[PDB]
Amino acid sequence: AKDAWEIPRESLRLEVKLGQGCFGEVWMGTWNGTTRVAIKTLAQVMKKLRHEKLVQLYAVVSEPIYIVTEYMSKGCLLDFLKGEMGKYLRLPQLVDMAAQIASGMAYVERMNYVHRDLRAANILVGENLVCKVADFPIKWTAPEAALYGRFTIKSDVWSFGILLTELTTKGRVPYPGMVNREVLDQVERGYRMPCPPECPESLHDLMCQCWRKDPEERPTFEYLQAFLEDYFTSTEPQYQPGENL
Ligand SMILES: */C(=C\C(=O)Nc1ccc2ncnc(Nc3cccc(Br)c3)c2c1)CN(C)C
Repeated sequence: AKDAWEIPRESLRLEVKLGQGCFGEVWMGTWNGTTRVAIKTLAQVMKKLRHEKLVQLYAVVSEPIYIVTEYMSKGCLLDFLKGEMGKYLRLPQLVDMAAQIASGMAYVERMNYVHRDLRAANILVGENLVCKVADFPIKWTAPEAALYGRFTIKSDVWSFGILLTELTTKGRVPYPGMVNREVLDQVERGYRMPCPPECPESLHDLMCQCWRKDPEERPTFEYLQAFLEDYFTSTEPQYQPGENL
């Protein structure tokens, strides 16, 4: 027995793939004739969480199950960072993107939820470089969580630390040249990725706070949000552009 989020699949006109997908595809489409949407083919969580910086549920169906959402016209952030449009992104654009993800996650945090898979592949980009957390392999995963399954908001904070290296390197894979075993052994031994090229020390220190061994010493998303929003006045007021950041 359905709820009010439910729709008939007859209301959905699928168009383009985006797309597959381990558990299933992602399509661009139309809903009720007027409305451009995205449709994940093969949500309970997505019903209860409503925020500006989180991908917005529109509707759901049932086999074949559809999840219908607000459409993000610029695609996933990984691909945006890797692609044509940025080679020209600089630190102020990338820190503001960071601020927005932090804002969505400060919300997740306030609501006592956990994401579990926070990384640039799971951030979606829309018009005006708006970024939204979507879609609630260990290079992004906090040690206590990759090993003992201890997933909390503080393991999300760690992941956000890694997303920050994706931002500053235009979407390069973390721990370059290291296989998941070598990452896991080295991180346990207290290794952390070094300060990326041109990346200010104050931003890399922030990364290091997110990668504290002890989950409870990692900052909150609320602090992250506030630090990143205020960055260019309070932290780096003498920032000058460089070759890449
Ligand atoms: C980039 C992958 C990608 O996800 N493309 C993509 C573009 C636009 C878009 N808009 C809205 N929603 C999604 N995903 C979605 C649909 C339904 C439920 C959820 Br939760 C999320 C969407 C996806 C390719 N790269 C390899 C990651």
